[PDB]
Amino acid sequence: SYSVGQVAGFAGVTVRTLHHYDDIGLLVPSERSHAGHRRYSDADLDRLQQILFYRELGFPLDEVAALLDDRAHLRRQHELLSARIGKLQKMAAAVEQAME
Amino acid sequence: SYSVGQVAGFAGVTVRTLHHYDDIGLLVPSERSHAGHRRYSDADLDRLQQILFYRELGFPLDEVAALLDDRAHLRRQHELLSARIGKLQKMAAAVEQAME
DNA sequence: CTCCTCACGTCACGTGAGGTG
DNA sequence: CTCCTCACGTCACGTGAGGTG
Repeated sequence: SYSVGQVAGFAGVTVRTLHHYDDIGLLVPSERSHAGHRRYSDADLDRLQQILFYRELGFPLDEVAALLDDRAHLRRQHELLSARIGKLQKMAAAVEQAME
Repeated sequence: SYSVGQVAGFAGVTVRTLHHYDDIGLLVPSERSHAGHRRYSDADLDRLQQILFYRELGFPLDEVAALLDDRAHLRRQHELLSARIGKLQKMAAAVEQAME
């Protein structure tokens, strides 16, 4: 089980992000301490990677919730990255013609 | 000279975006009609492409203003796209190992 | 030092509210 | 039908405000 600081450090997100996702009901710690400090599990870490993945490809957090709550995500994750790589490649292609 | 509708259609941005960038002082029409309707020039269209470019690579609009107001942007624009293509390629690489 | 909960601020707009030729 | 200016709403948080072991 991991603290907000730990997970902030592992995922590379601010603690506030980890509070927000909790308040939203997108990512909710398994339990909290006798004091009330959050405890994230490995399940929660796996989950956070997925969240952060879809986030980086611009999915709004309502949709990210939906996507994640409907086993081969990997298929669509590959397709999205390929779409996006190709898009930038076309942009970068446009840059190279400008440089000529 | 072009209306907000026209430019909205050319750039593929909402009219509200074109109002916001005006209010911010990021993109300000050359003049307005006897009625007060905005008039964007070709200079303004060129400019909007740059804005929208840096926007897509996640630059906040204050920084986008700064970048654009300091002739070979193309150098840095290529470097950014290459960084980003490589990043996704690494992500997509991680996907392919997951699929094994 | 990191943990907390309120709670108001922010950035990039969205979305009507009511009025113009 | 698109143009307008206020002006309040929104999403994804940021950033103190004051209190805990």
